[PDB]
Amino acid sequence: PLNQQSLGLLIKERRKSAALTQDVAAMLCGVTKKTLIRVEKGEDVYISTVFKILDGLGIDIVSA
Amino acid sequence: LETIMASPLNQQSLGLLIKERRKSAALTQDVAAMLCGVTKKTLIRVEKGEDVYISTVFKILDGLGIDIVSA
Repeated sequence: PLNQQSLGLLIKERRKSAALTQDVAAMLCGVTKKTLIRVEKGEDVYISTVFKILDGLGIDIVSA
Repeated sequence: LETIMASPLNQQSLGLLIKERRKSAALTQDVAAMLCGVTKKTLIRVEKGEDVYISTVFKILDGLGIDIVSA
């Protein structure tokens, strides 16, 4: 089960697996690089931002 | 709810998931909010799919025993 930190790590791993820099990923997800960095580090942001990033990187989350 | 869980979550269906889980546990919004350590207003916002900080959502998911995972 995900928490705020492991969600960030998931996003980071998915981004790296897709061979995307933070700049390109940020551009693709429609957020600033700073914001993506915040999210990957597990720092607090609005849920909408997280969904923008999950959507942009093609990461699906579901109920266990 | 069986449609929600059968798909990847978005901001709205997450709220609906929370709502249905709360209802299945026979909890009012007041009691659930108390259990999750948030105000009723905040829980209502989350159930309606309105924007809040992710930490709040995790507080609510934890309090209601809802686990989310990567698909």
